[PDB]
Amino acid sequence: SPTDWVREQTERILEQGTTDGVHVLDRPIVLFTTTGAKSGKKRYVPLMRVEENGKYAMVASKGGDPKHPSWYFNVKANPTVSVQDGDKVLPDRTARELEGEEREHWWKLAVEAYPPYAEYQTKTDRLIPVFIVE
Amino acid sequence: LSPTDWVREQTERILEQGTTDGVHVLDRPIVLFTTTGAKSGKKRYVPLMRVEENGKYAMVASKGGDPKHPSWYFNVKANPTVSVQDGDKVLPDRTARELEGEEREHWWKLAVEAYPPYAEYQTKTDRLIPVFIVE
Repeated sequence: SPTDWVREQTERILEQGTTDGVHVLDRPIVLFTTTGAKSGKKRYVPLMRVEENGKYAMVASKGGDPKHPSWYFNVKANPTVSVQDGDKVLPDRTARELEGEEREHWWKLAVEAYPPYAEYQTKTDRLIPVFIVE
Repeated sequence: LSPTDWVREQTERILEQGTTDGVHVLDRPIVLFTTTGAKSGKKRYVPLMRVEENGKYAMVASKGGDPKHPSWYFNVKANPTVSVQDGDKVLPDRTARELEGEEREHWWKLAVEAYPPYAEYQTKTDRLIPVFIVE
């Protein structure tokens, strides 16, 4: 049926906005994939896009709540993380928690991409962890 | 039981607790919208900026300043049934509705409030960026 003709093109288009077949990503958001340290099962983590020179940053805030995000500890145990950015995939990259100068450099990039990150920081004594991937 | 594996297990346990479907970890400023393939019925997952008011949300169908529609635009019109995941809350099988005139401008204000660069996006194209309400 021509009813299905158009249904079938509608989905066809929805598919072309995926690199895996499930996740449709647009700026200003990217998708990080993290792998359960014990079972190996993939969890998916959408975060603000913070990018430089092909590397990305994972800001480990929880929307101003001072608790760590639920992925923080896992990504530390299992640093292997994949990135989706629109129609591009960087598979099996490595997360690395930043410190000192380098952390600050990427924290300025993060505040440039999502200013209210600095308002998150104002709500806790603890420095908000930032991961570089690669 | 080995301490190593006790560590590897617990952290995963914390991860899994941060989810509501087991796979998606969501924190502000982002929420997740789930859309159903019109023909096949397959689920697709769309992370978008969190724009909320009184339990209702908005999907801003921009593409990062690229004037082409985002690939979920037409499918969300073809199949309006949508679920939203916000942190530890799930609102299943709600209805996406494209906004017009008065109502659209209200939610476009809220969207620019949450993510000001949305306005920069609208500056890059002559077509009005559609905006959906999920209710």
